[PDB]
Amino acid sequence: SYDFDLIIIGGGSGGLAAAKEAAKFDKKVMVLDFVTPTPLGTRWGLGGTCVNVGCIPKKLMHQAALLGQALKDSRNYGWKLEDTVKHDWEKMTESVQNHIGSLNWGYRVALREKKVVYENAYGKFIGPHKIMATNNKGKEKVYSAERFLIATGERPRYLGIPGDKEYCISSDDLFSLPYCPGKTLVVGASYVALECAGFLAGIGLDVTVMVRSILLRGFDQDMANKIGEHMEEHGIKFIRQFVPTKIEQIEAGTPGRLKVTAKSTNSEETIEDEFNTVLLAVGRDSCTRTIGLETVGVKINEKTGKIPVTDEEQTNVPYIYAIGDILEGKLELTPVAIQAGRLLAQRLYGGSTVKCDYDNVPTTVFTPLEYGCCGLSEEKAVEKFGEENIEVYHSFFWPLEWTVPSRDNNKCYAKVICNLKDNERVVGFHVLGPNAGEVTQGFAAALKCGLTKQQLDSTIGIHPVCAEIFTTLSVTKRSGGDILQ
Amino acid sequence: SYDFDLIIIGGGSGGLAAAKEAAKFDKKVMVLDFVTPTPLGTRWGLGGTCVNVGCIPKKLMHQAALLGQALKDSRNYGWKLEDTVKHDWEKMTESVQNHIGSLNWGYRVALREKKVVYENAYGKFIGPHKIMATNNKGKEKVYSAERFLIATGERPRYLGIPGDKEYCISSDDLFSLPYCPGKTLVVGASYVALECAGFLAGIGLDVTVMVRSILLRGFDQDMANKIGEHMEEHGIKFIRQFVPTKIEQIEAGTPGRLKVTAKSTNSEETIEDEFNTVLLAVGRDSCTRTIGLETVGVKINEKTGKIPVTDEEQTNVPYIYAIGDILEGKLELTPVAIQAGRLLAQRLYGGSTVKCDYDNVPTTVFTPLEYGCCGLSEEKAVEKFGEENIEVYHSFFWPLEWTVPSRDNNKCYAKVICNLKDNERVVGFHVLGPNAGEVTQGFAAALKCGLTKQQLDSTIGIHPVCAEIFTTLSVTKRSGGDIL
Ligand SMILES: Cc1cc2nc3c(=O)[nH]c(=O)nc-3n(C[C@H](O)[C@H](O)[C@H](O)COP(=O)(O)OP(=O)(O)OC[C@H]3O[C@@H](n4cnc5c(N)ncnc54)[C@H](O)[C@@H]3O)c2cc1C
Ligand SMILES: Cc1cc2nc3c(=O)[nH]c(=O)nc-3n(C[C@H](O)[C@H](O)[C@H](O)COP(=O)(O)OP(=O)(O)OC[C@H]3O[C@@H](n4cnc5c(N)ncnc54)[C@H](O)[C@@H]3O)c2cc1C
Ligand SMILES: O=S([O-])[O-]
Ligand SMILES: O=S([O-])[O-]
Ligand SMILES: O=S([O-])[O-]
Repeated sequence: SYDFDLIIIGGGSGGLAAAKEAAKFDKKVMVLDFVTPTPLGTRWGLGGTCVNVGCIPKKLMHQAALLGQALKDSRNYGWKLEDTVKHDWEKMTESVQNHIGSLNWGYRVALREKKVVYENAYGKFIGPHKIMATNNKGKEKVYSAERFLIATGERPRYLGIPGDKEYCISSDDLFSLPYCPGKTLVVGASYVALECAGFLAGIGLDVTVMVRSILLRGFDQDMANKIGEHMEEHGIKFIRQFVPTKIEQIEAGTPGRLKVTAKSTNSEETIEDEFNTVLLAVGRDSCTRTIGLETVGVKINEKTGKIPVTDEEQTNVPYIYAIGDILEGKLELTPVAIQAGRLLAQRLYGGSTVKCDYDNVPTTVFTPLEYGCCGLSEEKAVEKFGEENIEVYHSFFWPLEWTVPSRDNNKCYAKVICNLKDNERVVGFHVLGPNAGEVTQGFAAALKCGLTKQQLDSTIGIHPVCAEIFTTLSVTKRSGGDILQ
Repeated sequence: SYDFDLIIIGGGSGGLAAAKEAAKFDKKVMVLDFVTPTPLGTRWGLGGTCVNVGCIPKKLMHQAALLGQALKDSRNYGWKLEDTVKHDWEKMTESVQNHIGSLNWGYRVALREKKVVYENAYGKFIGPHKIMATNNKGKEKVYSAERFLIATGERPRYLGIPGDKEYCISSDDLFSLPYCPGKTLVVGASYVALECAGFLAGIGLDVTVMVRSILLRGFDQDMANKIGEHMEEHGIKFIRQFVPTKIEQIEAGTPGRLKVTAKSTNSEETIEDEFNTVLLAVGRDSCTRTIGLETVGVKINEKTGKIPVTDEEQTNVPYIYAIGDILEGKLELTPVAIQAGRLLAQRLYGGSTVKCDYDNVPTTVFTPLEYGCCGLSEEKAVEKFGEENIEVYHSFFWPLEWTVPSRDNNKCYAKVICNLKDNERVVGFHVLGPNAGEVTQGFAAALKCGLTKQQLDSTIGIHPVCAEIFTTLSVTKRSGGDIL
C-alpha cells in the first residue's frame, strides 16, 4: 500500500490549507516544501509566496508608507510633531522579517499538531504514484501516495538580458533586502510593480517606473489610469513604452550604481539612466516544468506553464489534483488557493459536492491610492452585454479624514456597472480610495446575492464613511452629468 | 393660494436633503433654520446637528486620536520619531471649526443655487397652513404653505440637578470648546458618551465614564461589553451604577475645577471627586414642544416627544410631514434622515411610490475600537426566532497592521447571526475592529439581498484585509469551539 493518502507538493497558501483540512478527516498527509533560492541567493521559510515574499510583507511596507502620510496629517489634527521625520529601511525590514519568522514557525507548529508530515524537500514525480524528494543536502528519498496535489506556485520572471540576474532584484529579494534600495527603477506595470513602486516612494525614495505598454492589463483601464496619474502627482516618474536591453554595473555596493539601457517598443530610440536598485516585476512563471509531470502523464499548457483542471481541480490524471496560481484561467490569489484547497479536501474526504466558485472574486491593489474591485471592468461589461445595455453610475468623493489636512480632493472615485437587460444588476464594482479592500469585501458578498441598483439605492449609508458613496450614486456616464464634489 | 408649496422647519440633515430634492421639481420652498444657543451660549451655522455638533466634528476628533496611535505605530515601521509628542487642543479645534465653517457656507450656497428661500428664524405653527418665523431680534413674520415638513431634530438633555447647566457641558459645546477640557468626567453610556470619552483619552486626557446601568443600551451587549473592556484597558476609568446629584464649582477657569457628588443607583452610597470638565451625555430630547403643534392638530407622543408618522412620513395631519430624529420608532441617523427627505420629495412631487426602508440599516460607533453592525443583535434574534433556531458564527482577528507594532491580538471580533428556520439567513452582522464602518457598508447591502451563510461562505476573501474574516467563519457558539 501507499506511504500516504495524500502528498502535497508545495507548502504555500493552497498546499497548507488543503493539508490542514485533509488532516481533519484522519488521513495520512505529507507536505513537501522547498524554496529554491533566487539568483542572488535569497531564500525563506515555510508558507509560500504570500507569507514570505508577497501579500504579507507587501502590505506591511504599504502600511509603513501610509504611516508616513499619517505623520504629516497629524499636524493639522493638533499633534506637535517635529518637521522632518526620516525613515529607516533596516528597522522596517527587521520588523517585517520578525513577523514573517513567527508565521514560518506558526505553520510548522500547526502541521505538527494536525499530524501532517512536513519535509523540507523539493518534490519531483518519477513514476505513477511516486515522487522523489530531495533535501538541501542532496539526499533523495522516494515516497508513494494514493493521490497527489500540485501546489507549487510561481516565481518571478526575468527579461533574458545581460545583467538582469546579476544586478537586478525581484519581489523575492525586495522584502528582506539588507540595505535601503535608494534610487530605484521598477520595471513593469503589473499590480506588484505599482504596489512596490508606491511604497518605495511613500518611504521617501526616488522611484521611476518603466512600462512596456499599459498599466494593469486585465483591470479596468480608466481605474488603472487614475492610479497612475495619482502616483505621478506624488513624484513617481513613468517612462512609457520602453523595455530594458541591458543592465551594467557602474559600481558595486549596498546599494551600488547601475546603468540601465533601454529601447523603445515602437521605434529604434534608445535611452540610458542610472539607478541604485533595479526591481524587475515583469510577470511570474509557473513552477511546473521541473517536477517530472512527464513521468506521470500530467498535461499542461506548454506555452504558459499553467495546468488546466476540471471544476473539481483534477488534472487529466485522475489521482492528481492542482490548485493555486499554477491553474489555467483562474486567479492568482491567496484566498482563492485557500478556498480551493479546503473545498478539495472536503470533496475528497468529507463527502461534500461544493465547488470553488471563481466568479466575481474581489481583489484589491495596494497602490498609494488603493483600488478595490469585484466583477467586470467597464470594457468587459460592454463587450459582454453591449454598450446600449450598460449603465455606469459614478462619483468622486473626499474622505472626511483628508479635509483637515486639506489634501487630495476629487481623487477618490467610485463606480458601479449595471446591466439594463437584467434589472440593473450590478455586474461590476470599483473603488479608488483608502481602505479599498475593507470597502470591497461586503459588496463582493452582495454581488454573490444578485445585487441590483434598486437594492443598492434602498440600502442606507453609514455616515461619515467613504463606502456610503455607493448608496447614493445617481449620476451616469451616459447622462454626461458633472461629478466633481 | 399659499406663499410656498413647502415650508421646512429645520435646516439639518433631513430638512436640507428634502429641500434640495423638492426644488428639482420646480416647487417653491422655504427652509427655516435657527439654532437656540446652549445654556452657556454656544451657537453655530446652517446644517444641523451632524455638520456642526455631531458626526462631522466627532469623526474628525476620533481621527485625531487615531493619528496619535499611528504616531506610536510608526516607530516599528521604521519612522525615526521622537519619544514624546504632545497634542494641542486649540489647533485641533480650529481646524475642525474651519472645516465646519466651509460646510455652513456650502449649504447656504447650495440652497441659493437651487432657489430655496433660507430664513434664519425659529418656526412655530400658529394655525392651519400658517407658521410664524421669529428671528434673532424677536421680529416676527407669518408665512403660509400648502404642505409643511417638520425636521427640527433633538438637543442634549440635562439631569435636573444643581450646577448641571451652570458648570457642565454637552456635545453641543464640546466641539468648539475654546480650551482643553483637561481631566474629564463623562456622564452617560450612550454612543455619544463613549465616543467622546474615547477620543478625549486618545488625545491624552484623564477620562472617567460614569454609567447609570449598562453600556449602549439597545446594542448587542456582548459587543458593548467588549468595547468597554477595551476602553478600560487603555486607561479610561469607569464608575459603575452611579448618577451625579450635584456639581459645584471649586474654582472658575478655562478649565476650572469642579466637584462632582454622585449617588449609587442601587444603594445609599455616595461619592465625590473632582474634574476640570464635566460632559453630560445622558440622552437627547426632541424639538417638538415649542413649535405650536397644538394649533395645527399634530399629535405626538407626549411622554417621549417623538412624532408617530405613516410609512410615507405623514403625521396625523395630512398636509404635515415629519422626518429625522424626531420620528417615533425609527432611527436617529443622518443618512436615514437624508434618504427619508429625498424619497418624500420624490413621492410628493415626482410621482414616485418608493418608501424609505428602515430595516437592516447599518450603524457604526466610533469608539477607540470601532463597532459596526447591521440587523439584529444576538439577543433580539433569539427573542424573535428562538434560541434553538439561531446559529452564531464568530471569531477573533488580528489586523495585519497591528502585528508589527505588536499590539492588541484577540480584541477585534466578528460575528454573524443566522436563522436556521430560513436557510441560515444572516439576520445580524457585527464587527469590532478598525474601519468598522467601511467593512459594514457592503455587508448591509448584502443583507438587503437576503444573504445566507452558504452565500457568504462561497464569497472569496480579499487578502490581507480585516473584512475577509467574514468569508471563513466556521466556529459557532453552540459548538463551544475555542476562537483565540
Ligand atoms: C509581490 C506579491 C504580492 C501579492 N499580493 C497578493 C495580495 O495582496 N493578495 C493576494 O490575494 N495575493 C497576492 N499575491 C499572490 C499570492 O502570493 C499567491 O496567490 C499565493 O501565494 C499562491 O498560493 P499557491 O499555493 O498557489 O503558491 P505559493 O504560495 O507560491 O506556494 C508554492 C510553494 O511551493 C514551493 N515549491 C515550488 N516547487 C516545489 C517543489 N517541486 N517541491 C516542493 N515545494 C515547491 C514554493 O517554494 C512555495 O513554497 C501576491 C504575490 C506576490 C508575488
Ligand atoms: C454627538 C453626536 C454624534 C453623532 N454622530 C452620528 C454619526 O456618526 N452618524 C450618524 O449618522 N448620525 C450621528 N448623529 C445623529 C445625527 O446628527 C442626527 O441623526 C441627524 O443630524 C438628524 O438630522 P435631522 O434632520 O433629524 O436633525 P438635525 O440635523 O438635528 O436638524 C434640526 C435642525 O433644526 C433646527 N431647529 C430646531 N427647532 C427649530 C425650529 N422650531 N425652527 C427652525 N429651526 C429649528 C435645529 O437647530 C437644527 O438646525 C450624531 C449626533 C450627535 C449628537
Ligand atoms: O543617483 S546616482 O547614485 O544612481
Ligand atoms: O484537461 S481539463 O481542460 O478537462
Ligand atoms: O388645529 S385643530 O384645533 O383644527
